[PDB]
Amino acid sequence: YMTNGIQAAVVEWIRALDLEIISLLLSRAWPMALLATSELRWRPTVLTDTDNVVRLDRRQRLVRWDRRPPNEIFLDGFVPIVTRENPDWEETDLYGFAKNNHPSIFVSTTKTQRNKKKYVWTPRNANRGIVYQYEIYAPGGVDVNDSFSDASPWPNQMQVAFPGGIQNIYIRSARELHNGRIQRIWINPNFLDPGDLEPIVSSSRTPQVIWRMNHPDGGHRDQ
Repeated sequence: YMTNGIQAAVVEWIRALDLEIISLLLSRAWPMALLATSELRWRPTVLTDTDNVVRLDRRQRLVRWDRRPPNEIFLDGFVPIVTRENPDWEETDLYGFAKNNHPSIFVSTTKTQRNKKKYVWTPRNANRGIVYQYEIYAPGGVDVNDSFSDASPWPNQMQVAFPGGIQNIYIRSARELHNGRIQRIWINPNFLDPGDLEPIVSSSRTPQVIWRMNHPDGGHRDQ
């Protein structure tokens, strides 16, 4: 089937390689028992979404929780922890990433659960300190649950992994939370709109702010 693969990547050496090579890096360390039952399932260009409706990959609403603020994220996109050109096998393994979440070439996102009124998997510390819920509409990436099926280590995470990261043009918005209380909804002016998306989730009380580089209110973070 057809996939946009690593189109969203920000790390240039990952963009440079053929998809077969990146596929090998993701699966080379899988044990034989896993290889027998699992396939590396890149999100297809046309996929089945969480409400069982068929949509383009770029219309599946993904979410990433991150403590880095808009002045970093809308500037750089999501850059993975490991960017170096010759990473260890532990840093490229999808199965170990899904299992352990150790430093890697991947940026994690979670699927909006449209069957449960747009619920998203939420990390336990999301209501502590300054946390951003970034909204993502990206091409490609790897579907973790589809790849591992019953062997998926934490299927509740509804995880889509992006080896080499996610470009800023695929991040639409961000909800800024201060100890779980929303402060601002950030709008990314450089978002490449695929069309037919639902409006950004909004209340009349919360201010919507269009981001710019070095926004005076756009660097709030933990320290």
